[PDB]
Amino acid sequence: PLGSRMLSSDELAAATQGLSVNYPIGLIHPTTKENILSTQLLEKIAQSGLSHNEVFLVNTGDHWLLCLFYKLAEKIKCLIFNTYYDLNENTKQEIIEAAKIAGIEVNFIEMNLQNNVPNGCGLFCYHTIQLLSNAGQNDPATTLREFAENFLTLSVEEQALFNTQTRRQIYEYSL
Repeated sequence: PLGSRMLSSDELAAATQGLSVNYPIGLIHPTTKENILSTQLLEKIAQSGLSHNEVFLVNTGDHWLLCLFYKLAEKIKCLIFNTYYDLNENTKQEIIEAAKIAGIEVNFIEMNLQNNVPNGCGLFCYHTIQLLSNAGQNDPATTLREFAENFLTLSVEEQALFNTQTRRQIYEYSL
């Protein structure tokens, strides 16, 4: 079903690389059980450097997480945007471990917005990245928070409308 389709890495990448946003990754590698987010960040610090806004799209199994690393101003801060059920504490501290490498408290923003947007984790990632790019110098923690709160105030018909419109734009990048 296209209406409840979970976005893959390539499908999410094609949309997010369309106009610093890193390629979508899995949090923990299945076989070697390494923290890919930690390894990716470490690799970054040794090469050129971390942008003023580092965006990671991290998959923790069924979640697409918006992971933002940003400086404000002398202190770098970490931001986790979850649009589904609350992450278990195990998954959380794998992110905290990666946050420390970036040079960091880890701000987990967790609000379930997918009651009417099935597997919409990738959809909110695509949409909020556009928000953060239109927000500029605005505090990203309050950009995403007020967006999620306002999204819950919408009716089912409006939420479902967001679901089909966003998917029609995202699917275009993969075609």
